[PDB]
Amino acid sequence: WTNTSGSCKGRCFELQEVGPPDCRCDNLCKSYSSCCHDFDELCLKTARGWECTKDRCGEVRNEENACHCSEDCLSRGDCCTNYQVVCKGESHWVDDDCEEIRVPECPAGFVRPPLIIFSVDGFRASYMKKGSKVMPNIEKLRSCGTHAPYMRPVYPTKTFPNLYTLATGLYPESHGIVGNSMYDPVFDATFHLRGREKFNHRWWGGQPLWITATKQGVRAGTFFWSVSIPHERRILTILQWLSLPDNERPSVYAFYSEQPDFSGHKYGPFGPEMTNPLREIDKTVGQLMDGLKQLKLHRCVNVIFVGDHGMEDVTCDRTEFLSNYLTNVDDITLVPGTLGRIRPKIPNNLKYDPKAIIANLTCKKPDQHFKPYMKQHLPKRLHYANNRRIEDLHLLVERRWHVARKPLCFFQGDHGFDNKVNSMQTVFVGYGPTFKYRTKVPPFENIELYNVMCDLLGLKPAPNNGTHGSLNHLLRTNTFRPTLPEEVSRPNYPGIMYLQSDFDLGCTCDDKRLHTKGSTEERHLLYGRPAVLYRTSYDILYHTDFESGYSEIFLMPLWTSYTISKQAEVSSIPEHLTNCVRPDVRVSPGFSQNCLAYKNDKQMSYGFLFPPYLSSSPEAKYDAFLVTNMVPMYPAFKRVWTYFQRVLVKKYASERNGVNVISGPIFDYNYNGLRDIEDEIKQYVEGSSIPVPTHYYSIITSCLDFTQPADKCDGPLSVSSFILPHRPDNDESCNSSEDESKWVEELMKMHTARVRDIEHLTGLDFYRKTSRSYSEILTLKTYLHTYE
Ligand SMILES: *[C@@H]1O[C@H](CO)[C@@H](O[C@@H]2O[C@H](CO)[C@@H](O[C@@H]3O[C@H](CO[C@H]4O[C@H](CO)[C@@H](O)[C@H](O[C@H]5O[C@H](CO)[C@@H](O)[C@H](O)[C@@H]5O[C@H]5O[C@H](CO)[C@@H](O)[C@H](O)[C@@H]5O)[C@@H]4O)[C@@H](O)[C@H](O)[C@@H]3O)[C@H](O)[C@H]2NC(C)=O)[C@H](O)[C@H]1NC(C)=O
Ligand SMILES: CCCCCCCC/C=C/CCCCCCCC(=O)OC[C@@H](O)COP(=O)(O)O
Ligand SMILES: *[C@@H]1O[C@H](CO)[C@@H](O[C@@H]2O[C@H](CO)[C@@H](O)[C@H](O)[C@H]2NC(C)=O)[C@H](O)[C@H]1NC(C)=O
Ligand SMILES: *[C@@H]1O[C@H](CO)[C@@H](O[C@@H]2O[C@H](CO)[C@@H](O)[C@H](O)[C@H]2NC(C)=O)[C@H](O)[C@H]1NC(C)=O
Ligand SMILES: [Ca+2]
Ligand SMILES: [K+]
Ligand code: NA
Ligand SMILES: [Zn+2]
Ligand SMILES: [Zn+2]
Repeated sequence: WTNTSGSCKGRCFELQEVGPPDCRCDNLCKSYSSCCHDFDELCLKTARGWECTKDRCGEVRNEENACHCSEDCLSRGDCCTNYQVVCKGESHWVDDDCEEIRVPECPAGFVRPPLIIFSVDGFRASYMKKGSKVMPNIEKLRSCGTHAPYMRPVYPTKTFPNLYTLATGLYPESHGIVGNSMYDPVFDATFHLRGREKFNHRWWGGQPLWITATKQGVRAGTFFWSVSIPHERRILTILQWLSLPDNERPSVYAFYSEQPDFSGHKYGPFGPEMTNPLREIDKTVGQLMDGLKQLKLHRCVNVIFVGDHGMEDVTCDRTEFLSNYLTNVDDITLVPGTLGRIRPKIPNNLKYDPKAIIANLTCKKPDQHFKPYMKQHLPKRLHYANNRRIEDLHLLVERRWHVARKPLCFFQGDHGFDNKVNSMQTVFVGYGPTFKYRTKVPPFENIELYNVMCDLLGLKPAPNNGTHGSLNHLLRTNTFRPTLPEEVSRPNYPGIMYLQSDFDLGCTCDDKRLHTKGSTEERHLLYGRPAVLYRTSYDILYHTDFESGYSEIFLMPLWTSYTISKQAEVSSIPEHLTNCVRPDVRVSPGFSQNCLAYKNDKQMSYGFLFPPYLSSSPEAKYDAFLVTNMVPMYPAFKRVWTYFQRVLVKKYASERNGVNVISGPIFDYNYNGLRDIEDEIKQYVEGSSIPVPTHYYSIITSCLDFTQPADKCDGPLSVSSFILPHRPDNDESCNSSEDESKWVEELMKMHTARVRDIEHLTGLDFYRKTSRSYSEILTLKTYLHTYE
């Protein structure tokens, strides 16, 4: 119980913690219904609006006004933001020329540049193109500070998961806010964007920026605003807090606007109606900057202007209905719209038949505008599986479409789609002493920002999913010096130690300083050997055409590395070598796979990491058939892999002036995005202990300067990578009955990945020996080739 009888006298938007029975006056009291009786009265004044007029200058201070234009207002810290322009002949901030801020220029008492995070909801990256004609203040921030062309949100591309990701540096599967709405089967409770349950702390994982700041003795302003508090008041409040005594003043502030999201939904992203809300946001930004200038803080504070996600054209006419596919949709609950999550209407309902449901949802219409996935099969780049609040059955919906349960309009826009979709990209601008001046940076992911905000505030970040240092290039100072992880397992270099006669593996090959190092490593291992960051036992193996790190535990390479010149020739597998597998005298029969298992497993076949198709000579091709180059592959997967090995790698070489390729297996049976330990592997080749990868990766590197060959690159690198799911069928690809040239690349693009993703999944550390800085390499590793 809270005693509302109290008063907010001299307490408006106080920063101190106040719990029952005491009544509150902070920006979240209305939301808790615990405001003092005179909160609305004393704290939400509205009299006379938000701007000084000439006729108010040098007025007698009336405490009833929303803001003041009286001569004392500056000391009290509650002038209207335009007071000086209207009353003291100053200029708006926007009208001032841009000037580089080389060091913070802060008033007496300021020890560090405050950080103000200005978040806008549903601000599509492309809105920035509207420029100073529509958004002059924002355009000044963008052009004079540091900007990316866009920032990638997390999936699903909705507000709650993204704002909390910004605050924590975590994927939703880790922070727990996996949707605007979600059901937790252990709580047996439902979280809704609107409603009381969301206020319970049990839902919120990780450690958000305000807690991190607080725990390290840095004071945070509010990161929540009651919907009823108008934007102009949020701005006046932040400015008031910045005018506080040195011993009360916060170091970090957040502003939030629900626009242009609301108008985007109503009118669509390209609607002429979008101009007004964009003008209004820019006006708010100008109030903030005018206010800061008034406080002599405009060259002191760091400002981040940042969106949570974009906005797409979506209308009523583009809705798929599950009732068209399924006989009884009244028995399921669907989280609908721009994504789908399906569970039984009755929790744990035993009659729920997910295999039959998925069957009926799989490639049933030629133009089907969604695709069902068991969550473990979703592209790994989405990182959207390892949480109990994520339903097993998911629908990835096509951009511009909705999925609904059944047919039983006022919107032209929505968002929530796959986070690589162009329309979902959002905005990032940093402006202030700590950011660079007039600098553009490549697009990056919102998970990276928490580390940077910690850097900007002198905080040590809690464990998170950013890669600390990957965004050092945004900053003039306060960069984070990263440190190369130490290798845990050194390799063995096995020489010959066995004779063909030592092997009883069931392999047959109907035909018949070798494997010494130089110069294999300098040709095929361009950026150093991957460091193995876990305890295990493996061998380096050299070959004319490729090098590998062969695991004696998992009985196949952890990685296989090779270079293909632009000029390289593709060759066939000779008829007599079709089924050729050869034992490897370098590796004990006890640490080898046996072809008997393959011969005997009627569902599992095999493939090779280095493709015989790319052998340098008929002689060298024989290396490609070694048992130590072989991996277990379903025939379905082989359709994809052979096309990749025989057509695509060469195509990449030709297009990129040669490529270096590192390929290998990934084991993630528990779908947590991390290297499986032995205990967690659940499938082996029939009758054997050969483990079956859940995915196969390839990392393809070349010279950013394409005029230089990949093997002779003097500068920055270009990288594209994939994590392909290892599945017994191609049900994912609706056109897979056709020739591979019609569907394989489409599948690969969907499963594009960052090198960093592969690192988490393999426990390997790449690019350790290059001519680039460690920070540049971290940037390279977070890169995602999106194909948009
Ligand atoms: C993205 O970055 C994050 C953060 O580093 C990584 O997530 C971490 O993974 C490690 C290794 O698996 C886990 O370590 C285990 O920790 C548990 C105990 O963990 C408890 O205490 C910690 C510290 O206070 C707390 O963070 C944990 O919070 C989890 O559980 C909460 C309560 O249920 C929940 O509110 C919160 O959202 C979070 O849930 C998530 O993680 C759990 C697994 O712990 C998972 O089941 C759930 O679905 C969510 O994904 C928890 O109270 C020990 O018992 C183990 O021995 C081991 O030390 C960390 O717990 C985990 N941290 C967080 C915050 O998620 C990701 O791996 C990384 N992803 C990628 C792809 O790199
Ligand atoms: C480190 C911080 C970076 C993030 C800063 C976050 C500031 C968050 C909050 C500020 C003020 C209080 C309210 C915050 C949540 C507002 C949620 C909401 O208003 O969503 C409305 C709507 O759009 C929801 O649906 P979608 O947009 O369709 O997903
Ligand atoms: C709820 O709030 C009011 C205001 O503080 C409390 O009323 C005061 O109670 C004290 C103690 O009896 C009186 O001496 C004061 O004169 C009261 N203040 C005013 C201005 O009315 C009330 O006690 C609180 N309710 C509780 C404590 O349960
Ligand atoms: C999957 O779709 C089929 C239709 O292709 C549904 O089949 C119907 O099933 C009911 C009883 O289950 C029969 O009376 C109808 O004759 C079937 N329709 C047709 C056109 O054959 C099936 O029910 C669907 N399964 C699920 C789980 O929704
Ligand atoms: Ca795992
Ligand atoms: K077989
Ligand atoms: Na198919
Ligand atoms: Zn939003
Ligand atoms: Zn929205």
